Amino acid sequence: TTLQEKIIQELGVLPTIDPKEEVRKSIDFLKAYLTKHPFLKTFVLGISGGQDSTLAGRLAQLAMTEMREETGDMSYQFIAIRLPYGEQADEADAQAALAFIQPDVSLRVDIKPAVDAMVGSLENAGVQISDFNKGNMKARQRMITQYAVAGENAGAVIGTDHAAENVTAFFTKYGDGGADILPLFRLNKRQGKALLKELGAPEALYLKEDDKPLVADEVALGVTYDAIDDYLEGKKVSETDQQTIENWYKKGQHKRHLPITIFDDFWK
Amino acid sequence: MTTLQEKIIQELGVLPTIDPKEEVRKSIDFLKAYLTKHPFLKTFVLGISGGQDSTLAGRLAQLAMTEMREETGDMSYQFIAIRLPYGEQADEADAQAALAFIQPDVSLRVDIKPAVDAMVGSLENAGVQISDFNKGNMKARQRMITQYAVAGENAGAVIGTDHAAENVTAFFTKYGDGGADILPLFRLNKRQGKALLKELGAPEALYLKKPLVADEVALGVTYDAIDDYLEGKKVSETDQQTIENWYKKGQHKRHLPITIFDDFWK
Ligand SMILES: NC(=O)c1ccc[n+]([C@@H]2O[C@H](COP(=O)([O-])OP(=O)(O)OC[C@H]3O[C@@H](n4cnc5c(N)ncnc54)[C@H](O)[C@@H]3O)[C@@H](O)[C@H]2O)c1
Ligand SMILES: NC(=O)c1ccc[n+]([C@@H]2O[C@H](COP(=O)([O-])OP(=O)(O)OC[C@H]3O[C@@H](n4cnc5c(N)ncnc54)[C@H](O)[C@@H]3O)[C@@H](O)[C@H]2O)c1
Repeated sequence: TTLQEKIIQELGVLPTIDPKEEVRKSIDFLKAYLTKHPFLKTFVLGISGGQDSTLAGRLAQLAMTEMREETGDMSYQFIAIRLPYGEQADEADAQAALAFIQPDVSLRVDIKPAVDAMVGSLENAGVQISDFNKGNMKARQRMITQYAVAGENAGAVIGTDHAAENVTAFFTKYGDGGADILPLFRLNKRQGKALLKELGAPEALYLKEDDKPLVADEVALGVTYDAIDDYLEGKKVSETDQQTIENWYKKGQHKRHLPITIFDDFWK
Repeated sequence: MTTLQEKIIQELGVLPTIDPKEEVRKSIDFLKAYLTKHPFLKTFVLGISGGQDSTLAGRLAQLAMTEMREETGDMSYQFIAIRLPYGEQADEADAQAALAFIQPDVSLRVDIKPAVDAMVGSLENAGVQISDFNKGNMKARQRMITQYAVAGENAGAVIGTDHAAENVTAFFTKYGDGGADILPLFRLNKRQGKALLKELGAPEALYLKKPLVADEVALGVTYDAIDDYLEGKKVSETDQQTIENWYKKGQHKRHLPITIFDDFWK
């Protein structure tokens, strides 16, 4: 077996899916977890306006709607949290997703006071935080907010990690990677778009002739989501793009595992 | 068929008897071997509170960095210790005695209370009251953010203090003090942690000490019973039930976020 075949097996990506069936697989998986853990009543997720948190939010809300209808228990709710950095941050994209999700609870918590206070307390010790590190600080502060809300409403924190993000470890360790359950895990980027299309999401929520332009995530990675998805579907990509993808994989192995103990061997 | 006690001991890798001198080497060599395999890592980062776990983990990381410098001649290999108090009223005497024994390369002090209080204010601003217990987990996560911020600036890895006696009961905050990069103490119980601290020449005020300890009061079971359990001995039916109940409740803390492919929760 090759590294590509192994990575595909590890992430459980299928070269082709049934988007209608995958939506049911995602929802039934969520519902099955609630039933086995009666102490869990709510689902919490930060809604950023992006494809991932929109799809994971809709699947979470659809799960809770079925739960409270099957069980009659009205405690089953999904809580959406808008987590802007600052008070003049554009939230048009976020509430466009909110209109599609239709969450039972819609909250807004500004993370700028906490992040700025933590940055200041760090500068008080000679630690100046770079621009990119501050981004990781924002993702971890958003992790704290979602877990603070779940810690009050007997909830579980939904995670937006999927296959295309996991190969590249394109997430903040214990930031957006810090969550309780992963409804999107197994799907690549374009497969996530297919599920959003299956759920009747307005086309402006996953998209935005000549070549398609690049998004911020692809500029950082040096490889497009189409190559990443082709790779995870078992298709042959260029030697250059394959090297980029597998380099990100080995680079982010520590994010794909629990904290490293003396018994681990994956890193050697 | 194998007991749950045997599975847990195998899973956590506890030994009924250890060699404290050898176990000191096994942790130091493990930390150095990871740095050697990852030349982009140059520092270790750990919050120092004064307790047994962070003191033993801090000394082991500091010792490993000293050997790293002497073997390679690269002076950038440093251990960074951060005092992470909540406010000013918090007593510093116990954390100070830990730093006197560790003698770190870099000693920082970051107060998490401004960030934590701002988080609470923004949450209460949205109608979310925060209880004292939920606020406790928020402090452990804010401390995690501080440590990873320092590590993100210094090409560092965050040292974790989780051990066997803490993993059975899952007595840590998910992505709080449980969020770390490398666990030098994983396999040791609570008393084995004391034994290594003795081997390392730590003063007895750091690990020796009927009075009530806060951990055992919340856990409903003593550390001596947890350590007897992890050493393969037989414990009372009451204590065995208490421990195994914590183990099943904290299974989600011992695994990555749940995917559709997992079955341990079923
Ligand atoms: N140029 C960019 O666009 C850019 C820059 C920085 C970060 N990001 C994004 O932030 C997120 C994470 O980036 P990040 O990795 O820089 O921050 P991160 O906090 O998620 O990961 C780095 C941390 O993990 C630990 N670590 C690093 N190497 C380790 C190793 N071999 N073993 C064990 N622990 C190790 C360290 O504690 C380090 O601080 C991603 O989504 C990334 O796309 C993007
Ligand atoms: N009386 C006390 O002394 C006391 C009380 C509470 C907490 N604590 C301390 O805080 C530490 C953390 O414990 P905690 O549970 O209160 O906070 P925690 O954040 O570590 O665990 C609770 C969170 O984990 C998630 N979760 C809970 N059950 C889950 C499940 N079955 N599946 C998936 N996710 C689940 C939820 O997001 C929940 O909000 C404790 O170990 C203890 O050290 C002490």
